[PDB]
Amino acid sequence: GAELFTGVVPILVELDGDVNGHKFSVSGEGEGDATYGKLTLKFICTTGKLPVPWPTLVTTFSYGVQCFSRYPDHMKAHDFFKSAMPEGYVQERTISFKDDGNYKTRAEVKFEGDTLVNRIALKGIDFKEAGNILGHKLEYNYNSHNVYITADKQKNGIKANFKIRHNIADGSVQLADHYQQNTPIGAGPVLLPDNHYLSTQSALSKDPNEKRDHMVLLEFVTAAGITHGMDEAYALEHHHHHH
Ligand SMILES: [Ca+2]
Ligand SMILES: [Ca+2]
Ligand SMILES: [Ca+2]
Ligand SMILES: [Ca+2]
Ligand SMILES: [Ca+2]
Ligand SMILES: [Cu+2]
Repeated sequence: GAELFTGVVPILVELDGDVNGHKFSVSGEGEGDATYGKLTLKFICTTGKLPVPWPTLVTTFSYGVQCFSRYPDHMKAHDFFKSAMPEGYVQERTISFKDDGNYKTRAEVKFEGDTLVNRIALKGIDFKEAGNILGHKLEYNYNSHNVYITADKQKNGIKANFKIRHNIADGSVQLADHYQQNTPIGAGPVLLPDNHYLSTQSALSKDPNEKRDHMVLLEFVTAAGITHGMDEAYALEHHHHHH
């Protein structure tokens, strides 16, 4: 499945959401370049004004297509996400906003022809109408995060739990605790990984010529946490080691 990702792959993202009865839809288009761990995506709220802050949806849309992560060669044996392709994987999360509501997301990530599709349903409940989310108190920016991946042998898939921190307008932070589970759609074999993490950097921007409510996302994702043999083979002073 890795061979499906050596070039630039078109991406489509479709989301329907209901957060405290505020219904919305988003369509995204992008390009994924796993050779460089690189994603470029543009999301448009097709229903009008998005009723939650754009940053709160980044992981759902993208930490949404982790098949575009760069797994270094020495780690490619641990790449569940590409191994599940083209048939795809289910990705489910609960995202719990501290002192506020939660999103539950269910997505299917798979190829449709040459295009990698992420189809999502999102349900949000227990939000405070004047809290950081429904009150639009989150800054339009995004921090770097590590996503630790573990095998879920029972389900022939993977799991992850990680904390996203969203900068708030008053200078504080809104924690969004993520629990994630992924399971393969195909009946074919998949790679079950050793423990490792995805180091993810995300930059949000806008096209000044776009009048609709939208977000541009530029993201780089690299698998890490397992040290290549090179360091000991060549005595390279940059890894953790002892004398
Ligand atoms: Ca392009
Ligand atoms: Ca092992
Ligand atoms: Ca040394
Ligand atoms: Ca070293
Ligand atoms: Ca040590
Ligand atoms: Cu670590």
